[PDB]
Amino acid sequence: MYDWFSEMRKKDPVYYDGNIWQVFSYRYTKEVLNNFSKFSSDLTGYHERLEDLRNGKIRFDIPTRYTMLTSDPPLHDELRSMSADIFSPQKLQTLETFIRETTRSLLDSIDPREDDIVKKLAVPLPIIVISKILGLPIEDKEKFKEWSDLVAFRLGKPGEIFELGKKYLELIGYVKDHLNSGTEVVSRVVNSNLSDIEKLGYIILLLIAGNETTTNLISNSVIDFTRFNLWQRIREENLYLKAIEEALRYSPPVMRTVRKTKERVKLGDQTIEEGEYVRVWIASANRDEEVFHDGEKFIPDRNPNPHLSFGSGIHLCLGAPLARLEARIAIEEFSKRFRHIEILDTEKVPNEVLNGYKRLVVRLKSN
Ligand code: HEM
Ligand SMILES: c1ccc(-c2cnc[nH]2)cc1
Ligand SMILES: [Zn+2]
Repeated sequence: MYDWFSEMRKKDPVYYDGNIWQVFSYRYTKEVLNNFSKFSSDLTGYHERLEDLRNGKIRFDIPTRYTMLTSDPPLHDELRSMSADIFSPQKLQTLETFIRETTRSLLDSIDPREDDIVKKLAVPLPIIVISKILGLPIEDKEKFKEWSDLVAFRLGKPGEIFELGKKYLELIGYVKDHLNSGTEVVSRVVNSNLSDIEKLGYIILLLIAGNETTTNLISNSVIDFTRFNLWQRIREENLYLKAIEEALRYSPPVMRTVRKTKERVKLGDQTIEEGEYVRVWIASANRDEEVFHDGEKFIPDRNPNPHLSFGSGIHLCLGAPLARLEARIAIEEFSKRFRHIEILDTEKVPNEVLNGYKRLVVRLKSN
C-alpha cells in the first residue's frame, strides 16, 4: 500500500478514477477534513430524515446511520456538545488507576510460554474501560466483541445498506435494557430531544465504536516497536508518549475516511463537481515527505507529530485522549513486566479501512 501511496503523492495527489476521487497528500487531505462546508460528512441520510425521526414517523432503522460522525453543523455541535467533555483531563486522571490496575490484571493472565496478546490484552482493555466510563455492563464478553466488530465494519462503509441482523438486534436490545444504569453522559443523551433511534445510535458510537480502533493501536504499537527493535530505547529514554504517536502516524488504525462534495470545489490542480465522494487516505498523508522528513522511517522520538490518524477539524476524534491514555498504559506496563518478546504468529484483520491484528501470538521472558 505504501509504495502505491508514494507514487500517487508524487504524480496524482488528488486522483479521479471515474467513480470517486482519492486524495493522498497531507496538504489536501488536511484541507478536505477541515473544510466541512464543502466536503460534507452527511453520507448516511441523517440530515434528510432528521425531521421524520424527530416527529416519530420513522420507527425502525439503523441506529449508526444517525451519529455525530455523519452529521454537518449545526446538527453536529448540537450532538457533540452533549459529550464534548466526556474524556476531560480531570476525569481521565482519576481513571489512570483503574486502567493501570486493569492492564496489570490482564497481563497476569498471559502465559509467557506462548499466548495471544490481542486476545488477552489488546481486545479486553478498551472494552473494560469504556464499560466502566459509561456504566453499561460487560456480561457476555463474546457478544461485546461481536458488536465491536460489526459496528466498526458498518462505520467503514457509510451509505451502504445493511439490514439489522440478529447480532445488531441483540446490541440494540442490550442498550435499551441498560440505559438506566448509564452514567452522566449517557443520561444526558437519554434525556435529550433526540429521537429514540438517535439516542441508540449515539450510545452505540460512544460504547462500541472506539473498541476495535484502540485495540488496533495497541496491537500496531507492539508490532512496530518489535519490528524495529525499539523497546529498549523506549524504556530507557522514556519515549512512550512520542513512540505511540509515531505508531499512530506509521500504522494508523483508521487508514482513511470519507467526504462528499456539496458544490463544485477546487482541490489542488483538480476541480471536483458536486455530489462526488472523496476518499481521504489518512495513512498516505501521514507519510507525506513535505511534512514528515524521512517519512517512511519510524522515528520513535519524532516531534512534533501532526499525523491525521484522529482526523482533523470539527470531527477530530472525541476519544483521542482516552485512546492515547489506554495505549500508553498498556505499552508502559507491558514493557515492564516482560523482559523480551518473540512473535510466533500473526493474523491481520481483513479490512480496507481498519488496520490491525486479529491475532498476535508471542513468547515472552519475565522480570
Ligand atoms: C486509536 C484509536 C482511535 C482512532 C485512530 C480513531 C480515529 C478517529 C477518526 C479518524 C475520526 C474522525 C473521522 C472523520 O473525520 O470522518 C474519529 C472520530 C470519532 N471517534 Fe475515534 N478513533 C479512535 C478511538 C476512539 C475512541 C476510544 C472513541 C470513543 C470511546 C472514539 C470516538 C470517536 C467519535 C465519537 C468520533 C466522532 C467525532 C465527531 O464526529 O465529532 N474514537 N476517530
Ligand atoms: C471505521 C471508521 C472509523 C471508526 C472509528 C473512529 N473512532 C472510533 N471508531 C471505526 C470504523
Ligand atoms: Zn444485563
